[PDB]
Amino acid sequence: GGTIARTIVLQESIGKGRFGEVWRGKWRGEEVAVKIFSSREERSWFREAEIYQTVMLRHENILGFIAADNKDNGTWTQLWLVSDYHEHGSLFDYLNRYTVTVEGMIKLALSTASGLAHLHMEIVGTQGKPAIAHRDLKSKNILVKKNGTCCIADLGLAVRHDSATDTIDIAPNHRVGTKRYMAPEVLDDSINMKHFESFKRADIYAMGLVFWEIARRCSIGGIHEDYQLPYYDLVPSDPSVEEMRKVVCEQKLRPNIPNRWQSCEALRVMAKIMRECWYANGAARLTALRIKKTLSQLSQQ
Repeated sequence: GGTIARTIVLQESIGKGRFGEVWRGKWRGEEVAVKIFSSREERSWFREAEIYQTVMLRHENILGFIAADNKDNGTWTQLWLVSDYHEHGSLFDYLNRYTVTVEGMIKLALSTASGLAHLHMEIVGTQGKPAIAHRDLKSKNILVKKNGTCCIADLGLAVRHDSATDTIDIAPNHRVGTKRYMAPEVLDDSINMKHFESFKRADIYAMGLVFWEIARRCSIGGIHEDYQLPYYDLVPSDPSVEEMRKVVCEQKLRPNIPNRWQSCEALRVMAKIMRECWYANGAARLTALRIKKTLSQLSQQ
């Protein structure tokens, strides 16, 4: 018989995924995360297995994929995705629980930007890696490791690019992703979905929102902001595309940058990155590589 799912024992329910159910399992005595899909969710499971098996994808700031497998319990078939387990869970959970130091904030932001720069970068060669855009970047889709660094997860909605032809591996549907984090051009449907660079630029807007969530939690002299999602002050908890479009596209609002962020160099650098991710024109936004470079210089200094 098989040698992956057969040997894993589910221990604790972690929660529901966009598709499937997430569990903490034990494999060869180690904790692993297991996402289980039903037979009717095969397309979602297969596509996420396909993205995670991309050549040369592995990176310290991308969730470590172990295997895809099937498990027949005697009544129905389960479709499994097994990955590394991170006890802290999501960056969203971590930021709700804790405040971070200046060093802590920089570690979280630089590791997120390093993972995004790796996802976005094409690596040439026989064992080359295509450029990939996430399409659903948010604090609930980033995990925090024991060492206080992040890894990007939930790659199931990603798209991959073939650079020689400037084509995308799937026929992308409009407005996939979490509405709160959708870029202005995604919200108003002006995005050119035949242009792969458009998807990278939309991910940068969302990373800007995540950086704002982290910076609120940076405590200096015991001073910090409470945890909030971006746009908590302007839209309902589960907002519609129309609610988001009216705020982001028509009123042209972005999350507020508190005055106290001007009194600290690390917070000034973070606030400037946010503004340069939030431009309505995707072509004016910073690239993930440029952000990684700015933050590497900040972690050093």
